[PDB]
Amino acid sequence: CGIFAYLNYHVPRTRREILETLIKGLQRLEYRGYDSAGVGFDGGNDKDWEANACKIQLIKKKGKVKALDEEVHKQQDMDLDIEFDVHLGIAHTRWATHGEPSPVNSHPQRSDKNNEFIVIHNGIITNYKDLKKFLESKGYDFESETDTETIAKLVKYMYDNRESQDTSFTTLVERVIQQLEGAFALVFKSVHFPGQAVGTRRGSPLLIGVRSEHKLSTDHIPILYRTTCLFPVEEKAVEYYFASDASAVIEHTNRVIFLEDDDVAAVVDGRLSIHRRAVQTLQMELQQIMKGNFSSFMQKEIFEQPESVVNTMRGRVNFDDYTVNLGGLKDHIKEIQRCRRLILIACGTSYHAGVATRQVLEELTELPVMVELASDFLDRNTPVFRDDVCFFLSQSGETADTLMGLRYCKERGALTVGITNTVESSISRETDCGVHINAGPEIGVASTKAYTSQFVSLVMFALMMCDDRISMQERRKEIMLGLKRLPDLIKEVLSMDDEIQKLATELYHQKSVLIMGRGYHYATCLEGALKIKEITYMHSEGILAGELKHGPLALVDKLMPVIMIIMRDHTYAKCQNALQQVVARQGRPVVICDKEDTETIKNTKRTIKVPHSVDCLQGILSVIPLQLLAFHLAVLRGYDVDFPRNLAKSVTVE
Amino acid sequence: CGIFAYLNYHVPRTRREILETLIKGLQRLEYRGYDSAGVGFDGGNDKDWEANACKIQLIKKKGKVKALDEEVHKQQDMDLDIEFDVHLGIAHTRWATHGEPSPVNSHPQRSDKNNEFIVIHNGIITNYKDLKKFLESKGYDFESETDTETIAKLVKYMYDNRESQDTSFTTLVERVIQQLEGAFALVFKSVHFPGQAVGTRRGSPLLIGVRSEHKLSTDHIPILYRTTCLFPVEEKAVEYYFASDASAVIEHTNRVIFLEDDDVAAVVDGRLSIHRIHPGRAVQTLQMELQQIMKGNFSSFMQKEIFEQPESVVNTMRGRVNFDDYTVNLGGLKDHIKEIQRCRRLILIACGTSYHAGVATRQVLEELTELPVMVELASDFLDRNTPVFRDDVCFFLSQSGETADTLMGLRYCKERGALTVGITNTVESSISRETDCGVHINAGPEIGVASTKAYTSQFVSLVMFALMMCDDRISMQERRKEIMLGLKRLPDLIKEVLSMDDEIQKLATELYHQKSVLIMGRGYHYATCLEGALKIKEITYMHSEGILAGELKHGPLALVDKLMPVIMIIMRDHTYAKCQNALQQVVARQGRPVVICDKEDTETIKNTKRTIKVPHSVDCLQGILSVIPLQLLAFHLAVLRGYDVDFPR
Ligand SMILES: CC(=O)N[C@H]1[C@@H](OP(=O)(O)OP(=O)(O)OC[C@H]2O[C@@H](n3ccc(=O)[nH]c3=O)[C@H](O)[C@@H]2O)O[C@H](CO)[C@@H](O)[C@@H]1O
Ligand SMILES: CC(=O)N[C@H]1[C@@H](OP(=O)(O)OP(=O)(O)OC[C@H]2O[C@@H](n3ccc(=O)[nH]c3=O)[C@H](O)[C@@H]2O)O[C@H](CO)[C@@H](O)[C@@H]1O
Ligand SMILES: O=C[C@H](O)[C@@H](O)[C@H](O)[C@H](O)COP(=O)(O)O
Ligand SMILES: O=C[C@H](O)[C@@H](O)[C@H](O)[C@H](O)COP(=O)(O)O
Ligand SMILES: N[C@@H](CCC(=O)O)C(=O)O
Ligand SMILES: [Mg+2]
Ligand SMILES: [Mg+2]
Repeated sequence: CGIFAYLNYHVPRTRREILETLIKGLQRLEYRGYDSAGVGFDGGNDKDWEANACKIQLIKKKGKVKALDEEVHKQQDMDLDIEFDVHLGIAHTRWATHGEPSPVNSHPQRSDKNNEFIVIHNGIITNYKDLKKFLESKGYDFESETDTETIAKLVKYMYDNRESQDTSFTTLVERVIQQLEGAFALVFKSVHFPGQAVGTRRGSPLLIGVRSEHKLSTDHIPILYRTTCLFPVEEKAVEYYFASDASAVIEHTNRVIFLEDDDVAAVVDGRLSIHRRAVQTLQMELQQIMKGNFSSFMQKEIFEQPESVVNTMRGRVNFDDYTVNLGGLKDHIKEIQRCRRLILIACGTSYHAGVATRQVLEELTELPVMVELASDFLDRNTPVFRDDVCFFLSQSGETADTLMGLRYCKERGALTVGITNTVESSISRETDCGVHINAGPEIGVASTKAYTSQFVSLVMFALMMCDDRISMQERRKEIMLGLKRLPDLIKEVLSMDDEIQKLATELYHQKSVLIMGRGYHYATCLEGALKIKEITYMHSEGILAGELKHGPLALVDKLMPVIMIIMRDHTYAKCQNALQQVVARQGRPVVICDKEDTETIKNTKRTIKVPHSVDCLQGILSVIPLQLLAFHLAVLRGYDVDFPRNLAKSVTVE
Repeated sequence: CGIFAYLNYHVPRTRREILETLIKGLQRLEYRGYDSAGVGFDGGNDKDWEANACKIQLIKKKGKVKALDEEVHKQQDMDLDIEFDVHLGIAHTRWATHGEPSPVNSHPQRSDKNNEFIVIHNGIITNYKDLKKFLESKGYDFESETDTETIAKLVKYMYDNRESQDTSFTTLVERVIQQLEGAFALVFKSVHFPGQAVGTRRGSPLLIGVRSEHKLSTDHIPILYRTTCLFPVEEKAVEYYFASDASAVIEHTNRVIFLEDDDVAAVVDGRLSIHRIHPGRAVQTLQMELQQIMKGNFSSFMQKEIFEQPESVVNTMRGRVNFDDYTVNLGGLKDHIKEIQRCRRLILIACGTSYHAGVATRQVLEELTELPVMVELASDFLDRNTPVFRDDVCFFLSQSGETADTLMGLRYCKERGALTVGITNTVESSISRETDCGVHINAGPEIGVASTKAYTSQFVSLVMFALMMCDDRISMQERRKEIMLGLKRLPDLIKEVLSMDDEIQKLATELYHQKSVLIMGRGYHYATCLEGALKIKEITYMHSEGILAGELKHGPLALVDKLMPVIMIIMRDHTYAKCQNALQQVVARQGRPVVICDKEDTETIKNTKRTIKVPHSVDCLQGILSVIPLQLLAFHLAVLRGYDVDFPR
């Protein structure tokens, strides 16, 4: 899901300029959810804007943001020429994992038929049933099946039972959050508090971006408890930007305030305070969240892996003297080496990054390495000990299951390490240490550069662990020479784009495809099969090549598409046996192999020839063809690679 | 692939009776698969059986034993009524590796056009190229494209170049295997050693059954190097059954000797000795009956081994679970359970369905041992050179006990000093022998192509081990009671699941025309999804895939629409609510799944159209009940589609 709100204070904006900023804010957040959307703003057509704050208008529609943008426009009642000197608009794209993605279930949710209170919510209220029964007994009727509605019906209940005639908007929200359970990131708007916004969170991201041509009073808002607020000094002109993601705010400003749990932020009279701290400068650049010259974000993020790989190693690898220094681990690396086991915990593609680096981690650390799916890790109550080092791989740093695993391991005294791509995420904060893979914002739902950057990051960690072993010095040099050559070799793989598109035209009409690999390329066939599932909707399954003889080989015939990965490492001969078994079953497989593997290239009709690299790095090169293959298969089938069906990016809830 | 030989010594048999025995022996070996078969016996029609030992006849044919049996009873100039007081007949079923299936390539292979030496072989001689060249340079002409023929030619070379006139048959075979490389199970017969048999193995099973109405000289045959042998005491009558599988012996006798690598067993003057280059080979009693390898009233071995799972689960627990005082005792682990309890990690290593048996019990093992439990695919385990340590307990799950990758993982772990434990279903298999200890799951022989009873018997065996590991913990007494009471009720609950066969058949009709099916579960039923999807792959040849329910929203949920068949497993355990979310996620995307749920789950049944309702059991045993409907689904789909469930692919 995604949250965005635009508050202009004495910065005159027409009703058209405000709605465009709300839609433009959702378009930046659409990748977090695109099953429905909605906006909230003041209605009325009075030339005097002050006589319009008492009327709230809601425009919600099922579909992507482009469906809501069309609903906002070509409306016969809303005059888009009214000028608002002060106004508050809220918007929200929704990932509907349950029920229907109808306008009634979209946000903002309202408290009554006159829209006295509207709220946009990211998360789940684990006790909305009790709140619904209670509010229903007090004479409040509901209209939707969402847990968010109990928040709107409750802020009005606190307002309808206020002791004093001038109870601040903050007070009401405080009494609400005290009755809510679970997680939530809320942005309230009420007719009784014109132009005032309240932003609180508890386990859900929420930041406030501020812009103002005038000097700001301070750069470190103090927290209050039941010379204090952030506001322009000499003048009133100021703009605020509530958002659950920094991508929607960077285009307007790079000055944001990262709230924290129970921090109730409020904007009253154009002054921002936080009840119950810093004002940071973001290092993100607008160009990082733009497609540029690519038609989709996924294709850009695939083709920019030569640069993102370099950025992951920038300032961390030194090829002149073959040294590796991860600044985020300097004050912990020595104690990590005294531990006795490594546990890698993640979901989806981030879990595949652990499968892909498990072998080199075992080799260079000589420690047991256990890779776990976070959901299953929690179901089993896996044993964890004080001398365990637990890694948590999360591009977003907010994945619920991975985050719960983190807190599970922390309670048991394990050393927790983060491999994240979001600085102010829950996982990067709550881990004792970690590495920001510095891949850059990932907009495509399917992770591409995050996987390769996680791969490289875990390799760099492995190179630090063995930097004191004489017997492994040459092995480190071999690997670090590969990392030096890796960007150019990735470019060579991307130059085969056309050749991979031709193969896509041979498979797009197929129902299934089996992707087979072993060793360093087990993760490759799992990740390739997952990417094809996600964006092409073909039934692709990754099969460990050594397991074919134990049953799955019965699926192979001349009709079943098969992709095989055969690289020049120590498993080459075993991979040749698997290929021979497939051919014996009349399979006609596409083989991803090494350029110099003349034997495989001679006896196979369709081959994808990637350049040779170090065995523990070849997985980076062998997965990119499957990233591209999934891309071209989706185009041929007429799907949108950026917005696959049935899901969105980052699973921040159950 | 299948070896069988019958040696009657002073037990008169007619040629008809001898041939019927050989054929019946091969009938017990057909289940392994083969492309040809053959028998070797004494030719000639001299009323005196002694003048016929210098003539060996071969009858080999590409096809099935039925065809071979027809060939035997169609030969002219061969009188079947001749009575042999002493005779050695050998038989073979071949799975071709070197050379196409044909009579010349079929076994027994001969040493020359007069059949001075004949041999039957299971395995591959990796250096048959060099051997064939050497023999050809010495004037020996080959006729087949098989590696086996080099063995028959080589034993004659050793005979033609023997130093003394009375060099034993053993000596010749000893000099042959010294020059052989690879894996083999061999049985030799020669006109120069009438009535004598020699058997040897290296990495291939070979055993000898013995029967006699007279007292045998010993039950432990001592070894001899280059009282002393096995034989009836006061009389000569005795029968020997060389075989590569006890299935061909058990109907005649349950007293068998299992050979080991480089043993050379010989029968000379009706007396069995074992030579190498005090230790000896035991004459043990097999707890195996013919009815365990016969279909009976079932139409296939798959159906039999699925529907007899109430009985195999009981056999797995017999003598090991005391429901009177609720204790668990695995005899095979008595002299190791206390050392196992001092180790710090469990590692389960296996392939295929045996691996799923570890996934299915990982959680309860973690719960009751409180130790880390790591479940490894054997092939990947070897590729990574997984770190193993002296205080690791490594388990090796194998129905057959001969799976190469699981066996090589065993030897890898033994090198690292780990304590090794076997969970096997084959006595005297490589994995059971070479592990420090283990448990024979006692499921009975598995004749079907796919693991059915073996999986559920491995499941139960691993649960029993977990119950031993926590038998000293006061805090877990109640949990152990709950589990053991579930093991008590488990056979009847299996019968309850099998009584829903009709409902499973209706589900097979709905999927009859389907090309894919997603099977979704989590927790205790993750393995159920993987195992069910494997059987449907292996038996029905459709693209069934197991998906961890918790991973749906991370990508795979995109496959859900109104056309993709989906089976979901939703039981009443601590993941019930999480499974319900998965169901809502699928339904919301127009998926209409079939649900395997508890018999009493009223909410799920009313909101879902087709539900397979299984009885409720303890959470760590429900995986046995939730997997059987998928076993039956695989069975019925294959039958519907005209496939032979007992035919390997
Ligand atoms: C401020 C910052 O972000 N990084 C600084 C650091 O990068 P540097 O790469 O050294 O530090 P990282 O970005 O990796 O992580 C910053 C801090 O967050 C912690 N952490 C990170 C990820 C995680 O999942 N869990 C976790 O606890 C790290 O332990 C570390 O203490 O030197 C570089 C110099 O050009 C710059 O990038 C920055 O001056
Ligand atoms: C094979 C055998 O004769 N088992 C007898 C044994 O069963 P019991 O249940 O006592 O022991 P098992 O049959 O399971 O195993 C027999 C021996 O082989 C070892 N082993 C087994 C499997 C394995 O994978 N690795 C391994 O090393 C065991 O540690 C044990 O020393 O006593 C029972 C009577 O109480 C008899 O009915 C069984 O016939
Ligand atoms: O292409 C698949 C997606 O990238 C998906 O698998 C994703 O990796 C997880 O749903 C959560 O990943 P993070 O924990 O890294 O956010
Ligand atoms: O239906 C599949 C088979 O049962 C298969 O998966 C089998 O489990 C392994 O190929 C080897 O198993 P064993 O090591 O137990 O013989
Ligand atoms: N390798 C031998 C024997 C194979 C077997 O039956 O196992 C052959 O092909 O004749
Ligand atoms: Mg931190
Ligand atoms: Mg043993």
